[PDB]
Amino acid sequence: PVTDVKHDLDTLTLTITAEFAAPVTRIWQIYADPRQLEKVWGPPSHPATVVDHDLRPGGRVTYFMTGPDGEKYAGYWEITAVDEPHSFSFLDGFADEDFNPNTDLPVSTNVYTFTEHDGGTRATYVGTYASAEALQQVLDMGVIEGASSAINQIDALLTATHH
Repeated sequence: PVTDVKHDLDTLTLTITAEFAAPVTRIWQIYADPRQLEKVWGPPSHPATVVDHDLRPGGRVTYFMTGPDGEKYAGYWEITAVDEPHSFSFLDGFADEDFNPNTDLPVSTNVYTFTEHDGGTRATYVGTYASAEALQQVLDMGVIEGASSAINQIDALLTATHH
């Protein structure tokens, strides 16, 4: 589950921390396998699609998601670094259905880090923004709700027992 959310005003960062009851190698595969990434991003009420996916430096991930209110939006990752299974880094942008930038927002820079924590995994997702205004606008779009949902979906995948 989610264990911390921090908006650092001094660094223009939004950091979400999670703890998962599975090994780092397992969590890595959530992001490395586009069908698993699509799964955790798309619970029944908020469908997602991972369109293109190439988790290697210079690669791209392109996706559709359903926002809190039901609005479809699109986004893309430009992968800048990959260090399996501990970390990957990328630039993220918002886009239209064709994956063309469709807002006045610059990209954010992102580093995901997965480390061993009690035989399980601590995941730290750090997003760095161009300005306070940009970050505020993304917060208002519901970024934290979406990130929390994905984290909870990952939790659900890690156990064979259901509710």
